[PDB]
Amino acid sequence: QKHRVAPPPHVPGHLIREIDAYDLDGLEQGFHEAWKRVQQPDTPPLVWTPFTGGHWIATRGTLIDEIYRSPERFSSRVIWVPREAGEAYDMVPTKLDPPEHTPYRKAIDKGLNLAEIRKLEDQIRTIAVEIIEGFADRGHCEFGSEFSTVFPVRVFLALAGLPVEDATKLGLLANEMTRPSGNTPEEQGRSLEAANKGFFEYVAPIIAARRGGSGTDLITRILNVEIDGKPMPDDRALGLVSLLLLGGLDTVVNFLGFMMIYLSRHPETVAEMRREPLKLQRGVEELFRRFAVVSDARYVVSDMEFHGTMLKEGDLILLPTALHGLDDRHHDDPMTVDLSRRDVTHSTFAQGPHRCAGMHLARLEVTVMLQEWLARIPEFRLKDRAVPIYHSGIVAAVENIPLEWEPQ
Ligand code: HEM
Repeated sequence: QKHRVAPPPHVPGHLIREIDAYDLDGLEQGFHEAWKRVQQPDTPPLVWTPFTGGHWIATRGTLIDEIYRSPERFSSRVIWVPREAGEAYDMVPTKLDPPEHTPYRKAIDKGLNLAEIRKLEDQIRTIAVEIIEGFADRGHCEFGSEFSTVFPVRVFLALAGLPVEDATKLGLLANEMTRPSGNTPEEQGRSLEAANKGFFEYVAPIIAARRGGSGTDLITRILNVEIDGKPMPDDRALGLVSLLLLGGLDTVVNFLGFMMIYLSRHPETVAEMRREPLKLQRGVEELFRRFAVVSDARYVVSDMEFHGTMLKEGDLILLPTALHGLDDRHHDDPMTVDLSRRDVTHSTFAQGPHRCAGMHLARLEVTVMLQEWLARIPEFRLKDRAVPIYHSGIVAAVENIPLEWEPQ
């Protein structure tokens, strides 16, 4: 049964659209496909849904890009739907606007900048090879269980200096953060609250132990960057370390599944990447355009008109990131991966001051992944009549990806 909220007075009937971000109409065909159904040729730039507590949805890439780049009009005070979850959310620096955001982002950047992450290339590659060699000769694997959920998790826990055995409990907290359980705004609010507290509990002893440590992992590197000449307060550290873990695990895992489902159904494009290693390297950004995973929000700072639409202070606008990279007004044949596409403009990493601080790590993990996969498993397909299973929310997920090949 579907929970509806009545539209506020300022939302006119003709902008109402019944869209459930947590269970999209047509989701069984795919996350990307289901979002694309929302973006019809004449659909308004901003539509309002009575589901998930009532919120706007931006339906075109340029509104998405514009909103992300404008913190003074669209604040990060709430970035989750429903509002209750968004209000419970406590991660740093995603909850913050400039200028409070900016020293925390600087601290993160000491650990995650491109020069730093380039150093991690070989560790990443060793992890990739080891996993892949575990099944390359077998001629089949379940990609999700045996690769996508393993690789990025192992990479990050190693980088963060954390025991691999923590993967499960962290994954479950991640799921309740990004796809909270509940069929009502309040239930979802409560699921998020609980997962968030879970992350704070996990993270406090590491913070306590690693302050002034030690200690060369990602966590101690970032934690020990000063904020206005003194140590990071506890409240901020908990949100910051939790966000590192949340971004480090869930996103890449799921990106990988979407990407690999497409590749297994497109041998010609796999073969291009094989024949031309530079097409692969340069084509990774095209994959990020094509397999966005985040759909998150902003808070309308003041009453305003925006793209011909009346907005009220406190309105939430969901930004389905897939609707930028896949916008047919931004890219011709947007559903096709074209490794040679010159314009790959997307918001898979968002825009503005919050543009993904992990983007260099994400790009490197995917490029190493493809290089070592293709080196050992040059050809592959999705099992005959297999049906991947799809989940939507703030971060998209997929499951059940049986690949098959002829061992080389
Ligand atoms: C598939 C890969 C990834 C995607 C699609 C992705 C997406 C995003 C998006 C859309 C944001 C902006 C959220 C907002 O402000 O509304 C973000 C922020 C962030 N991401 Fe990523 N992310 C990915 C991988 C990573 C990784 C591996 C890390 C490493 C820990 C990471 C760390 C962060 C952090 C710390 C922020 C906060 C940035 C800030 O507030 O200044 N992300 N990410």
